[PDB]
Amino acid sequence: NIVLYYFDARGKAELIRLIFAYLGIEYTDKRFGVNGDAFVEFKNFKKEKDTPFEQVPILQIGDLILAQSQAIVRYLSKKYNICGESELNEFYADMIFCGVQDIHYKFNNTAANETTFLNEDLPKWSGYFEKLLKKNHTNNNNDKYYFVGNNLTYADLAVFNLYDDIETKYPSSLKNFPLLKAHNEFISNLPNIKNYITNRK
Amino acid sequence: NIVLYYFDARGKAELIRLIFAYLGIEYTDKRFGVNGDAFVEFKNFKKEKDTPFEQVPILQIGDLILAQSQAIVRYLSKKYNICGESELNEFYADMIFCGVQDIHYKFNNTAANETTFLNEDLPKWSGYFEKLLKKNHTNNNNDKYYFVGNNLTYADLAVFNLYDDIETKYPSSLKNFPLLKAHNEFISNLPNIKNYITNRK
Amino acid sequence: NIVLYYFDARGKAELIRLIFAYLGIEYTDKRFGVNGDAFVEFKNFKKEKDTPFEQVPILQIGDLILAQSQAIVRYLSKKYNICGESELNEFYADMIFCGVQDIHYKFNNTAANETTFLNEDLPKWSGYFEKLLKKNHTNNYYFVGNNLTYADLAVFNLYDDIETKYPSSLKNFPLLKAHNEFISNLPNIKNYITNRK
Amino acid sequence: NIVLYYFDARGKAELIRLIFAYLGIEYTDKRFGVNGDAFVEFKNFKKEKDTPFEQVPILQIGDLILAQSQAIVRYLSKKYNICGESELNEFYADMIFCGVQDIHYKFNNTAANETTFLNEDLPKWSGYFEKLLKKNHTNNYYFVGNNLTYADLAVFNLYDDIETKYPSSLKNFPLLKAHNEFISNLPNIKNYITNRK
Ligand SMILES: N[C@@H](CCC(=O)N[C@@H](CSSC[C@H](NC(=O)CC[C@H](N)C(=O)O)C(=O)NCC(=O)O)C(=O)NCC(=O)O)C(=O)O
Ligand SMILES: N[C@@H](CCC(=O)N[C@@H](CSSC[C@H](NC(=O)CC[C@H](N)C(=O)O)C(=O)NCC(=O)O)C(=O)NCC(=O)O)C(=O)O
Ligand SMILES: N[C@@H](CCC(=O)N[C@@H](CSSC[C@H](NC(=O)CC[C@H](N)C(=O)O)C(=O)NCC(=O)O)C(=O)NCC(=O)O)C(=O)O
Ligand SMILES: N[C@@H](CCC(=O)N[C@@H](CSSC[C@H](NC(=O)CC[C@H](N)C(=O)O)C(=O)NCC(=O)O)C(=O)NCC(=O)O)C(=O)O
Repeated sequence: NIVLYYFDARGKAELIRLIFAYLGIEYTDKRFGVNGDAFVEFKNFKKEKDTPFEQVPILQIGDLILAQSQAIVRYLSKKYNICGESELNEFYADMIFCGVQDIHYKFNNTAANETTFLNEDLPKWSGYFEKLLKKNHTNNNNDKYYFVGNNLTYADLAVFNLYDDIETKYPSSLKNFPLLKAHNEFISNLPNIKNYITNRK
Repeated sequence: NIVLYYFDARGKAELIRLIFAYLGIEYTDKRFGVNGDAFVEFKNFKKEKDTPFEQVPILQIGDLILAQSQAIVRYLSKKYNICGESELNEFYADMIFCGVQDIHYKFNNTAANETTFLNEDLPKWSGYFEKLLKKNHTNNNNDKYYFVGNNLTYADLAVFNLYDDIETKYPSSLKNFPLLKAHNEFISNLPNIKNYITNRK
Repeated sequence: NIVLYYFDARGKAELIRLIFAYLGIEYTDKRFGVNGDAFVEFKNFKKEKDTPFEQVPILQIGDLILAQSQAIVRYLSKKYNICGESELNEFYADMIFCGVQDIHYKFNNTAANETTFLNEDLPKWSGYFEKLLKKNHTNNYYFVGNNLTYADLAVFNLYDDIETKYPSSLKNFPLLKAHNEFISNLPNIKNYITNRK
Repeated sequence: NIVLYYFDARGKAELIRLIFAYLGIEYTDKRFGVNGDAFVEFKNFKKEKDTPFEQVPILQIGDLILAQSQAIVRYLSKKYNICGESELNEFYADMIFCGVQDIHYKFNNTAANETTFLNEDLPKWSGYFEKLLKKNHTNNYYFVGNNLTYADLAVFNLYDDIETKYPSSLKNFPLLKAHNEFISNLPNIKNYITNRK
């Protein structure tokens, strides 16, 4: 019953694919442009499906059409208990995801200006996450890194996906941030996540 | 106990100011640069307050420091019952807010390219909201326009603030969208919102 | 007879108005939305005037329509001898103006009081122009050769634009501040600036 | 002896490589990160070579360092007579290249298969260049005068870049498609293209 529609790219779909992998949820991963014309296939999709904003990702669960990648993430995270276990932890997971969006946007919008990115913004943002993880030190041992409380949240997956994307371009980016480094390794090594990354294009 | 910190601008704070107005919540509206050097005042702020990402808005409630405008909105909307009354309506309010962010971003990032904005993106996005409101037609009379369910949500305020900002620059923007037009008028005329807009710089 | 058409703003028209000031050329400064707005006026403009890209600035000289601010700037500079007096200096003038468009764009899109702009981009680009000025002498203050180029008026416009938002931006850049002062006091530009709104 | 330094990409180097092809000038095409990467190499470059803005492309001729792609393009075009043979044609060539940078930027930042780009910007700008071509004759295919300018090679580069992502972009623009074909078949460019990766 579940179909995720996106272009043939990680981008705005990949966090949702990571959540379904973590959760072991079966779905069809529909990708426009894998073979044919992405724009033609997308245009033909918009004809057949009622989308609210003529954008993807779209997640269809039975007859229910959901749009807006962040809103899908939040909905799924709430339904499947990866959103934090207190009103404050839920807020913190959301705050951290929102910060991931700021720096992921900068990464995505270059990086033609890469020295400023490489020397100023990326280190600075990395330090912000390093400090957030330090604050949660505190639930551990064991091991257990999480951004928020004592259990995985979508904020863990989002920060993983951010630095997974960054490391593809800039391999040494986590050398100066050992907590953030340990976090990324911890997440990448979760059975369902490791499995998914192995299978992935 | 509540202080909102931002620059002397509407921008990323204004939806939070609209929510506190709607809710009748007392707070201090702290604005950097009202008199002095905004950057100096902001730099001095970051020295005195522990911010997660060295950005504003920051909302301080007692000793609790909250960052990330969307996350603050969502937290406040949940605590004060303006987030929708079903798991699906909560998702829809979030989806609509996320769409508002897409078009508000386009508006904010010009609009040096204004004919494409004016003739393509803005009408198209306006039509998306017009259609969402049509879908909710349906809870009414009475009157009651809402995007989501039978009661106000932050999505109503966000869409109001989006078109309030747009109308300042482009007064006739809602002429072809009468539902969206009726919605904006309905929100602007809510006692606490009308009051706030009257008082506003 | 010469008409410059733009919106009511400095923007992509300002350097052209500065060259007209410097050279003491008389022209009509048509600004949309006085008047106003804007808009509408601009949509009427496009129906009346045959622009190549439906953009402004437009510089009309008699019947002749010129578009593209940087092309307009180059054309005026070559005609009125503020483009360098060697092939190499004409290139350096050009190169320098292309550098200006680089940080000017960052300044225009760095909103607002972005720390990275103030602590990384702005200091770095300021260092570039300081270094370029240093290379051509502590004054012989000219970026290129030993007379004014449109590159001087471009760097002046840049830091003037910046300064309005970030006072004391030229503090750690002695040749650059001195260049900025030199240019602002040339009588024609001094006058243009006092009378500008 | 001539070395063009850039990253391993078309980007802001491509039009320069196209002019070198067209004029049959021999040069070394140094691309960072073959090799590789990237990076590192580029940080080493900047320590070794005295660049004015710590950016590439850099074109070195003997000892002489040239930066800023558009300044490099103009300088080559003026030296090798592909910049127009009148003051007005030199301006139109320039104006047209400035128009190219406008939609090229939109194409480069419109990610990806943006509908507004395909239904609004691209058709509109294509209309502009069609109109410009029409104005200069159905071939006399040249944007400016009656010989090749760097403006022809700029419009060729643009639509070539586009075409790789959006096949059939030139369908409703007969002079523009014919111009694109004319240019792609000039022997020097035909050859450059087959051998390009
Ligand atoms: N990280 C990815 C790349 C980024 C990416 O996903 N790019 C997209 C386009 S933007 S993704 C497409 C875009 N969607 C949105 O922008 C959705 C915005 C909303 N706020 C949300 O988060 O859901 C959209 O639908 N726009 C349609 C329109 O505007 O007409 C793509 O098509 N890549 C494939 C390729 O190039 O082959 C990767 O490295 O693989
Ligand atoms: N709509 C507003 C204008 C937009 C605006 O708010 N601009 C801000 C700057 S961006 S707002 C300042 C920015 N914050 C953010 O970008 C927060 C991003 C996060 N994703 C969130 O949503 O909270 C920030 O803190 N950055 C600091 C840094 O980067 O160093 C401003 O300073 N205006 C006042 C003026 O010009 O006088 C208006 O019309 O009045
Ligand atoms: N930085 C300036 C502001 C920038 C500015 O000039 N803003 C313009 C918008 S872009 S200026 C208008 C724009 N032109 C261009 O973008 C010209 C680009 C070309 N490549 C060139 O360089 O000439 C244009 O014609 N648009 C095409 C379209 O609308 O379809 C404006 O209207 N300002 C007043 C206001 O806010 O009301 C300042 O300090 O005031
Ligand atoms: N559209 C192209 C890609 C664009 C491109 O060339 N990308 C570059 C980045 S910008 S090219 C590198 C950039 N130069 C510039 O931005 C030069 C701007 C100047 N105004 C001019 O025009 O010359 C620069 O030097 N940067 C300054 C810094 O890093 O600090 C690159 O490295 N690509 C390969 C890759 O992805 O690895 C394509 O089709 O391949």
